Amino acid sequence: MKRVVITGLGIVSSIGNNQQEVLASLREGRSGITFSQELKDSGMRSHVWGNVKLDTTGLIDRKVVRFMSDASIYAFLSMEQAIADAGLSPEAYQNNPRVGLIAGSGGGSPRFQVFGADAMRGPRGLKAVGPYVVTKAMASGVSACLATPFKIHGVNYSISSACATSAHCIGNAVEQIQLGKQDIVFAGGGEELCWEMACEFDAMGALSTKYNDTPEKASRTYDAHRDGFVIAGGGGMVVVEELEHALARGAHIYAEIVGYGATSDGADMVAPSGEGAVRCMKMAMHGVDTPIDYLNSHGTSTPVGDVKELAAIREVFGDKSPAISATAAMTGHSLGAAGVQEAIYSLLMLEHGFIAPSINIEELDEQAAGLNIVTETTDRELTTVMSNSFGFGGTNATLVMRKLKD
Amino acid sequence: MKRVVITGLGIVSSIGNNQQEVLASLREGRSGITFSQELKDSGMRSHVWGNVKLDTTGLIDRKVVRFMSDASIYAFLSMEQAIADAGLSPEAYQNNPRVGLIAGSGGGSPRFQVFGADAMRGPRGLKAVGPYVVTKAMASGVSACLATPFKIHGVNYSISSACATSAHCIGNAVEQIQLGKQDIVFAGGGEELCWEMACEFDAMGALSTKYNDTPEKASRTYDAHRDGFVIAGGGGMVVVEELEHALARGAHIYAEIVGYGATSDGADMVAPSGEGAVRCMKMAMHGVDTPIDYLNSHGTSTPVGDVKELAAIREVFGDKSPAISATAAMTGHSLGAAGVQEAIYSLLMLEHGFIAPSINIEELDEQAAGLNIVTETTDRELTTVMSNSFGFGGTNATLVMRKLKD
Ligand SMILES: [N+]
Ligand SMILES: [N+]
Ligand SMILES: [N+]
Ligand SMILES: [N+]
Repeated sequence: MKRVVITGLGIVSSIGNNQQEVLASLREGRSGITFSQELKDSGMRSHVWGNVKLDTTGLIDRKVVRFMSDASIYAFLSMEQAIADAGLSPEAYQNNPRVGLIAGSGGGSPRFQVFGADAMRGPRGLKAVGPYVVTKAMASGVSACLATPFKIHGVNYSISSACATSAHCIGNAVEQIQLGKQDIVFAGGGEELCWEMACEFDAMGALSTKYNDTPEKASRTYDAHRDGFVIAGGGGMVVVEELEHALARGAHIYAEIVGYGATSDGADMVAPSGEGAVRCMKMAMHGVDTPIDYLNSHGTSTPVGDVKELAAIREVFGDKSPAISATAAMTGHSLGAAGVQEAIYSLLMLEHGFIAPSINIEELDEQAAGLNIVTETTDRELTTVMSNSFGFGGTNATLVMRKLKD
Repeated sequence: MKRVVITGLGIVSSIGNNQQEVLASLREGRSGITFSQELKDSGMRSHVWGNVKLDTTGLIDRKVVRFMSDASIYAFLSMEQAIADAGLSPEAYQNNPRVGLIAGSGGGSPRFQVFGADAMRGPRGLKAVGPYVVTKAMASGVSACLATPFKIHGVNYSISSACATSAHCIGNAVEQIQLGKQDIVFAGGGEELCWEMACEFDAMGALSTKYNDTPEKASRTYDAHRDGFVIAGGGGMVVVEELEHALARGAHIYAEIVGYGATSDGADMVAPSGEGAVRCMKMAMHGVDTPIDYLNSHGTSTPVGDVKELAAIREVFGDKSPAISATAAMTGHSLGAAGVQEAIYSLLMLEHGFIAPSINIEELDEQAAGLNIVTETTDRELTTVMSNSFGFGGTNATLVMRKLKD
């Protein structure tokens, strides 16, 4: 079938408002986690988050941003970055049936959903709600709010799969190109950061709560003292393009997507079975004649999750396990945006030949023994990288990206 | 070039809790719209809805339903029906990497998102929120809550595209089969019915508000006095299966999915451009050399939307316009669940050889002149049918289904 490559990327995360800032943070093992007064004031036990340090005010046209929630804003900014980074101009991607958009969020916008209900319950009712809540709270807000202003004419929808959301978006974009339906598909997602949504995760005890005094140490994937993930927000977008089309326009190709796995655990609702992850990684590795040099694990810094994935990794690679690092230890877990952001971190590592450190590992978990977990920025000529994304509902996504040629 | 067919269906809608009840309602032109005290008490102007007339209490295992919102409950029930209808035993679809599930909702669960925020702000805080809000509120709730209990091992995620949601789910399922990645994919969706979400639509003036005294006459697609859609809830699921696989096990085949269109308007956020719909239908008709005998329009009973779609239909078919009826006049518009429910209504019309009436047209809109809008149940041997689904954000989906031979 058609070969697919990534020709542009854009990102707004807790560790950088663009790929340059993100690159700098990854190289330095810099944490994007900070103390959140908002989370504390809400009554939560987790008082830390990976927030986007960016004043979005005036960055998007008033008539466009009025329909957007933060997830959409983050994705929109990421898309603007990816478009420029891909070297694409309106005449090329706008009003083009061959150019699509597949991007979503894990929870749409709890903030505006609550805003709507709060306003409605007030004395002004519908007048207080306003006519822009649907597009903001809508589960497809991210795709709707981007496809419209960017004049996308091809595929247009969101894929939702919790923590695997943007990973499946990328995989689905790849499929659209392999099916010969699209030449370019902007894929990714965004996730707002708010107590409205964060309290739901805290309520199930999934968030870190023992390190509120030392925010940068809260997310500690593989550390024996980890106690939950640190919620994060942000966006990411990559330009997925058919190989010949990219070469024809002399695009800059970060890597080719040579593998995409999407499986289901069909077991536990909020806990990984590991079995699903094994099949997912194997599916993404099928046909890949090159070994995985680096693996950006899901590793959100959870007691059971972290180890379950490592067990799956050991089962897939055996004694030939690749270098592993969980960027979440630095960035936190951006839920729906995690897939594309982590795919981007992996692409930056592949592009700049280095492995980002898995920080805050003061005491490696006993179940992370015979594995190569990189805890220090290491320069290395990577060729093939893998990124795993596992969300609630036992949904798994794995992407394998490899350098093209020369 | 794998061929894809529908071998089972399940539905929970305002006009029936199974395909038999729905069949009867369709043939009788029975309205599923009722007065809603809940909507009225919330302060809304629209006091009518297409509610699911069923008490789901006890229909789902306690340990399973605890993670579900109404959208998931409706989809789950629909899936049970679809599995039984397809004659699939547990050992035939469970723990099978070749069996997937793609189902979503338009807004996840505004009710539980609001519940979480409300509980969190109360005297109990996190204790009142509970550990089940995430799976209920997340956008992928429908796929997550079904893939897990049904032991799905293949693809598992939700497609979100507002009112086109479940249509894109079906189309994506078709693609998975065409890609040879799955043999069977359960596709569909669900949508809860609540003021929390409904008030958002009312706040933008999208809902009918002039017929609260006569609920069954509120939804009146193509009527000159239509004033907005009537919100509805419910679920639907279809068993999308590779042709050879279905034939091998002697499954009952409703129809082959011979066309699937998915496009984007790249124009207005809450209004259809018509141009996108034209491309969507044309895309779904590629290679389909049989005429469309019946077209189930999106037709939600909105002033602009109703005629915008009719114009697109005229552009696509010209002087060969098919018989048209908007089932939404009877059922109301179930947002994310509309795609699959309407595909199911179309499949029932195809299976039973009749065209459901487009009711409540007391005065046909002047822009509908020269069209074959069916206003009375008509027995007819249909062979190829088309169903359109358009959502906010300019997202379009079209499905074309055709009866297989003998
Ligand atoms: N992650
Ligand atoms: N990852
Ligand atoms: N509809
Ligand atoms: N439809």
